[PDB]
Parts: sequence; C-alpha cells; structure tokens
Amino acid sequence: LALSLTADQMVSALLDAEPPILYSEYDPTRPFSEASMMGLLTNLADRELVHMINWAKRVPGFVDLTLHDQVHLLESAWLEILMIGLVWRSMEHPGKLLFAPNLLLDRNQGKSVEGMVEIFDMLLATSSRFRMMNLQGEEFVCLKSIILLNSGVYTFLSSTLKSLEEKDHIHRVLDKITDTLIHLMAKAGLTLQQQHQRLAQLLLILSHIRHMSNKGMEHLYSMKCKNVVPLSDLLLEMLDAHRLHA
Amino acid sequence: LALSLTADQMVSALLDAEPPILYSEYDPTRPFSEASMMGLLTNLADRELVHMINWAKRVPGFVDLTLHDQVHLLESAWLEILMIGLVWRSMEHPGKLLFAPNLLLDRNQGKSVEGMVEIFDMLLATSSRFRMMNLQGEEFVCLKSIILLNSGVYTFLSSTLKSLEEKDHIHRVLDKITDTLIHLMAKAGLTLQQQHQRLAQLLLILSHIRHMSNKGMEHLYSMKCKNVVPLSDLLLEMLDAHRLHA
Ligand SMILES: *[C@H](CNCCOc1ccc(/C(=C(/CC)c2ccccc2)c2ccc3[nH]ncc3c2)cc1)CC(=O)N(C)C
Ligand SMILES: *[C@H](CNCCOc1ccc(/C(=C(/CC)c2ccccc2)c2ccc3[nH]ncc3c2)cc1)CC(=O)N(C)C
Repeated sequence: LALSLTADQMVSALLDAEPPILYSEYDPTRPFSEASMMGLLTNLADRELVHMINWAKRVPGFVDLTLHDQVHLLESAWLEILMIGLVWRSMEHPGKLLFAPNLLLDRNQGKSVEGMVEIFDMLLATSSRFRMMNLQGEEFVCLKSIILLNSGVYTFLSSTLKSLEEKDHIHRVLDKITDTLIHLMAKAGLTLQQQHQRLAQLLLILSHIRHMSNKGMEHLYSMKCKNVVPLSDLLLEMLDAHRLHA
Repeated sequence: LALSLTADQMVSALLDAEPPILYSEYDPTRPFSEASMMGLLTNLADRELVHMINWAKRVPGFVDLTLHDQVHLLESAWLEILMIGLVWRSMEHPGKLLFAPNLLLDRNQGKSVEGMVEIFDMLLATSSRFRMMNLQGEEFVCLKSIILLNSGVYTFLSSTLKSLEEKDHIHRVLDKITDTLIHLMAKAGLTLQQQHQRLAQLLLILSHIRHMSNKGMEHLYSMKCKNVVPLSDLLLEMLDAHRLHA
C-alpha cells in the first residue's frame, strides 16, 4: 500500500508518475496576432487534463479512494496543478512563462486577455521564489502531490463513515509526503532547523498557488464555456475507466 | 529586534498582542428578521479592523516594515485574519459560527444572503478540523501571524533594493515563527516526526483559509461598497499614526 512506502520509494513513484511536456498546437508559419491567446491556453489545458488524470492515478494512495472523491480532488485542484507545473517549467526562464516549449510568454504578451497580466505577474513571482529557493525536482513532485490531496480535502460533503475513512487515508498519505520532504532535506545536509524552515516555506507557497488558481477561476467562470458537460462529469469518464485494454 | 527573540519571547509577545472579543451591535429586544445579516457582519468587520491594526503593530517585526508594505500585508490578509479568529472562536461550538458572543449562527441562518451558506460550510469544516487537531491557543497565534506576514509577501510591486530587504526581513520573521511552532510541539512531547507532520497539517489549513477569503472577497466585490475611500487609504490612516498621544 501507499502507507507502507519508504521515502525513497515515494520519491521514485512520484518521479515515475510525471506527465509529458506537451506542445501548444498552432501553425508556426502564421502571424502571432492571428492566434487567440485564450484559445491557445484553453486547448493546452484540455490536453494536459487527460495526462493529469493518468498522473493522479499513479500518485500513491489516490486510486484507493472512491471515484467520487477522486473527482472531487481533481475538480478542486486541476488549476493549481497546472500552475505549479508551469511555475516549475519556468524557473530557468526569468521574466517568462514556459507554457509549452513553443509558447514562452513574457508579461507584455500577458496583456492580450483582460485580467491576465495580473495572473501572469503572480506566476512569474512564484517562479522567481522557487528559483531563489533552489527548488529541487524531488521536492517539486512532493508539492504537486500535496496539492492534489489537500486542495479539496476540507470540502467533502459528508461525515458518513466512508467519508471519514477517506479523509483519514488522505491525511495519512499527506503525512507520508511530509516525511519524504523532510527526508530529502535531511539527505541534502540541511540542519533540522533548516529542514522545518524550508518545509514551511514550501508549504506557504502553496497558499499563493491557491490564490492564483482562485483568481484564474474567477476569470474562467466569468464568460461561459462551450455549454460544457460539467467538469465533474468529464472527470468521472476519464477516471471511471474500464479494464478492457489490460 | 524581532530577529533576536527566543521562542518563549515570541509566544509571549503574540499572546499579549491578541485583540479583544467584540460584540455585534443590535437591539436584542428586536425581531431577528428585522436585522440585515450582511449589515451585522459588515459592521462587526469594520470594528474589528481597527483592533486588527493594533494587533498587527504588536506582531514582532511588522512595524520594522514600511507603511506602504504594512498596508499591502493587511490589505491582502484582513479577511483571512478575520476568518481564522472566527474559526478559533467557534471550535467549541459544533455546527455553529461564533461571530461574536451574541451572534452565534448555524448553517441555516447562513441561507439569508445568497452565496454565503457555502462559505459558512467551509468555515464550520475548518473549525471542526481544528477541533480534531486539538489546536492550542499558542499555535493559533503563530498561525494568525503567519497569515499576516505571508499572505501578501509574493505580490509586492518591486525588486528595488528596499523591497528586497523588506521581503528578506518578512521571511526571516516567518522562519522565527516556524521555529516557535516547532518549539511548542517539542515542548508538548511530540516526536520529531509528529512535529513536522503537525507543522505541515497546520500550514496546509492556511491554504483553505486563503480559499475561503477569496470566495468571500468574490461576493464583496460583486455588489458595490459605500462609495468608499479605498481600503488601502483607510489602512494608511489607521497605520500612519502620529506620536502626539504618547
Ligand atoms: C470556459 C472553459 N475553460 C476551460 C479551461 O480553460 C483554461 C484553463 C487554463 C488556462 C490557463 C491560464 C493561464 C494561467 C489561465 C488564464 C486566464 C484565466 C485562467 C487561467 C492555463 C492553460 C494551460 C496551462 N498549462 N500550465 C498552466 C496552464 C494554465 C486557460 C484557460 C471558461 C471561460 O468562460 N473563459 C472565458 C476562458
Ligand atoms: C462592500 C464593503 N464590504 C466591507 C467589508 O464587509 C464585510 C467584511 C467581512 C464579512 C464577514 C463575512 C462572514 C464570513 C462575509 C460574508 C459574506 C461575504 C464575505 C464575507 C465577516 C465579518 C466579521 C467577521 N468576524 N470574524 C469573521 C468575520 C467575517 C462581511 C462583510 C462589499 C459589498 O459590496 N457587499 C455586497 C457586502
């Protein structure tokens, strides 16, 4: 089970889970002014979401949950997960956001859609903070897994027995990931004092990621989607997989 | 200075900083249906804000900052601070929110203003989580100070030298408060493993508090205030005090 993993096994499993880096799909022989920025981002987000499900399935402990709870966690966290990936990808590109290898964007190109230069600035600032902390790949994957498990864990509908057991499992997995982060820092030579301080610094950045996600969602809710099937239904279909292709 | 405090001195100073518990002002001989709930909450928030400034001034390290930065921190955090106080006050009142000693409200009384039963539910859930963790007063005050210093620290305008020095001081204070939290847990007998786990659990709840604040602000921005003087100007006046009354 998830709960019996060692730290090294946890880090291995998260590293092995990582999604691919996708490309934005645009005709590179076309004038950039012809492209809808929000169209490009929307299309990339949609493609990434499929791969996010696959990742989430390989995060230790996630598939032990109910499909309803898997959906709730992802519905809560999907923008935060996208954002932390972006910030990670952008760390070695000061002043820009690497949305994809062919879509590296600066502040000014943020000014296309209204509201978004604000968000862009907040993401660049986060990438800068990670650069300054020298965030490691191994710490990044722990943090992105924390988002997935933590973001929606306070907003379950119920205190039924099953819901109680699900929450308890989530918290125990999160406790394992904290242990792993501390293990990594201890292994890198940090003092115990430095370990707890860094743990706090990293977890407090997750509050800023939540903030950024909320402000993004505030824009996305503001202008009607594609008379969509609800995101929760789309998630259920991707997650509610059959075993026929085994 | 703030940076030279011991853990015990930090806990002392935060405990001594605590604001008063205020009452909602309504005529208790009037029918409850006559009261505007949003009016009652607005009026209480306004009165609490003055006392929040006084508190913030006594948080070690805060008055070492610029008035502009003091304003930015408070403008970022004021709802989160209100909310964490509320959740703390409500811990020993399952199913209800103790907004004030004479304004203890359940879910159903949340259904007055539209949008708000959702927020009420999220706050009750947080209070429940703190109850389950057996959050101590001493840990509560550390967490509320963390909100004040952390919430706006990623959204400063600049990378001027002065802004760089302010951020560096904030981070060093936050590092002191982490040390203090760990000290408290060590002093309560927790293992080192349990210390880091609890630290993480407490800091991850702050992400939910941010979320709740954002969703509250989303309502408050949605319906025009009192053609107000901007909150930043009001804050500047309360904070930009003279020394004549010394
Ligand atoms: C209708 C339906 N919206 C579906 C999802 O659309 C999007 C998801 C994600 C994004 C991304 C960003 C950049 C931060 C964004 C920009 C403005 C507002 C909110 C979010 C995005 C895309 C890909 C990424 N990969 N790593 C990180 C990211 C981030 C954009 C759109 C919503 C509607 O009514 N609208 C008017 C859009
Ligand atoms: C116009 C101006 N608004 C000024 C501030 O108004 C308020 C601040 C805080 C609150 C509080 C809550 C309860 C969670 C609330 C409810 C709904 C939406 C957002 C916030 C509140 C008050 C006192 C407290 N003490 N401890 C915790 C809290 C929380 C309410 C109003 C805004 C406007 O246009 N409007 C339509 C309101």
